[PDB]
Amino acid sequence: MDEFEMIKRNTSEIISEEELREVLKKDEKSAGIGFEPSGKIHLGHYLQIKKMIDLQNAGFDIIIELADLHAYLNQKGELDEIRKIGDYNKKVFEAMGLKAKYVYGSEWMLDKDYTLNVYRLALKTTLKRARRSMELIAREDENPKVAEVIYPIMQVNSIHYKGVDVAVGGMEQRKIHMLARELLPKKVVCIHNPVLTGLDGEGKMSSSKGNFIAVDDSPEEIRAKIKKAYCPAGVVEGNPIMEIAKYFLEYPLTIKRPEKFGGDLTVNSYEELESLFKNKELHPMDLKNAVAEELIKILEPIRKRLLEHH
Amino acid sequence: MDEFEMIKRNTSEIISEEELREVLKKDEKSAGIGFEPSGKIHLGHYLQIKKMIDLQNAGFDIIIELADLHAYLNQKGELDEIRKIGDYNKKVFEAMGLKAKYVYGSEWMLDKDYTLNVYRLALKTTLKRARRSMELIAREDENPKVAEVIYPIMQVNSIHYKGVDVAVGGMEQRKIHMLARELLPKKVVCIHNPVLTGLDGEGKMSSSKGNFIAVDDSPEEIRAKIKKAYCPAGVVEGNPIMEIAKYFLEYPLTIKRPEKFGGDLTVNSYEELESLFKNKELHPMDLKNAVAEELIKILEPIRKRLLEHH
Ligand SMILES: N[C@@H](Cc1ccc(NC(=O)[C@H]2CC/C=C/CCC2)cc1)C(=O)O
Ligand SMILES: N[C@@H](Cc1ccc(NC(=O)[C@H]2CC/C=C/CCC2)cc1)C(=O)O
Repeated sequence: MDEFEMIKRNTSEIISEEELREVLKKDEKSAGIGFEPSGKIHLGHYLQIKKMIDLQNAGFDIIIELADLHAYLNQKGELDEIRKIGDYNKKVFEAMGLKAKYVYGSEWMLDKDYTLNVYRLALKTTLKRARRSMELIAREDENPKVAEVIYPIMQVNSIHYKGVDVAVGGMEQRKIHMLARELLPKKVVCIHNPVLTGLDGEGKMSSSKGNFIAVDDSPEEIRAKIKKAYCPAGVVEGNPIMEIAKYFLEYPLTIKRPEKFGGDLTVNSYEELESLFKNKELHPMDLKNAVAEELIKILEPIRKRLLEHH
Repeated sequence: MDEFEMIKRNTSEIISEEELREVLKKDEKSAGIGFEPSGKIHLGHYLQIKKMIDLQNAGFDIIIELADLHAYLNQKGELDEIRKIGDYNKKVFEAMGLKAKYVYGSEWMLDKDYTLNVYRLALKTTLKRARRSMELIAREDENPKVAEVIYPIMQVNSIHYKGVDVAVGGMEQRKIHMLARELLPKKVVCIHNPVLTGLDGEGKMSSSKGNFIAVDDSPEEIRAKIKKAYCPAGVVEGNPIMEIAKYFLEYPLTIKRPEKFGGDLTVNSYEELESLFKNKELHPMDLKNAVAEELIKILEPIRKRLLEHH
């Protein structure tokens, strides 16, 4: 793999590939991603941080926004409490192996120049357009607030105000990214990561839906969560156990199982694992056993770094 | 009339009368009103400035916001052009006899504290509530912008940020004023003036609908506008000529007409004029003749002050 293929690996879409090839030529190039401070950091965050590490290995200067005002507008609580949670997320991100520039959005979202462009962008953004970009982001509210439509123009304005070359995020951010590419004079290259399925197979993995694996979960907690996880035999779509093996596990992958069930099975790639699973040649119980133990080894250095603080 | 009755004269509603009686007791008390800069100042503006003069005579410190950012959000053009029009409106307001503190909204709408409370108010204002408050204010747009819902929270935030005791405006501002009384810790006393009917009787008098009488219109232009004005005999509702006589003319009012049509008619009050008009005892042509000539005498000092600048 070259540097472009390393960045494209395990992404849902790149907007666009030709524009990304331009950015890779530059000596200096920045990539940014924002997270609303979350009480628990799960594999969804780890997947995005792993992609930010790929960009860092490719010569990108990484910037991480601890989006305190975004979480405040999205009804996550008060600013002072949101900020201390964001400081906890920074420690977890650094424990993941990401050395970057962690900044709070409120450090620039109150500048007069930034605020003035918020009003300019509001003139160019329709209410229907702004609401459509927040369908997969806005916190559930039977009575949507004006803050829901201010949210997307704040994220577009930050991209313009700070001038990153590449913006990274889940597929739920694509409509906001499509709006930034239409309204801003400099088009930002967008890298969109897949949205992990919840452990119960119903919806996406969310910190507020209790269907996630936290990066600092104990080994016994990981084994129990995977044991109860949705993993129908032969079904790869919507299977969170297969997603974990595709996006986090390293290959070759040695699957250990008793001799009475076929003996240990070595798989050199995820495409080989998917083939063994579609035609029921690998049982979900054996898949869950290997995925749980390998994921525990993956997250052990992260949980250890966090346990050392106590 | 006492000071309360002087303020209540020719107003549509006061929210509330008991709260206004509290404010009148204070030595210091401020009243504010905002205008989006308009290329032409008509009787609708004069009606509100006359009410601000009443408050000034009652001991109020008057503040006038040349709402440049409001007009910018409401699609009135660019900021630099909007500001020079606002400076022209200040000259017209001063020519009307109002000596007050004329301030541009952008002088405080970019402060970090003001902007921060805009986001707080956005958390408490629903999109349906904000859109309902802008139905009679927002510029016609088949594709409403996010700026339409930012507009009402900017006006509510200014009331809180600058701390006026009384807010004045037309009846179209009542929903925004109702929102400010719900969300702000200090409830502002709201004085709402009637909305003048257009000269054609279709809709309200607007600077963009060409159904207005400008305060600096020439006498011949005033006579022609009134001659073509909607003024059905016996109909008082929606009659702009009767509105002008009620809100601008002084009484007793001597109506001059030929002897062959009843001779000159002296009316001591508008209620007497309305009685003579409902039962066709005063012809619309004679009403238009007297209203035009008296309105010309009313606006002569204003047009003269403006003509002297040339
Ligand atoms: N909307 C997202 C949250 C989010 C996503 C992105 C942003 N921030 C950004 O887009 C930043 C990122 C770091 C770079 C800063 C310079 C400019 C852009 C803020 C919040 C979600 O739903 O998780
Ligand atoms: N929405 C109105 C325009 C408008 C109305 C009011 C305001 N401003 C105000 O409410 C100001 C007025 C002067 C006092 C300033 C201190 C605080 C309040 C700004 C714009 C319309 O449609 O004409």
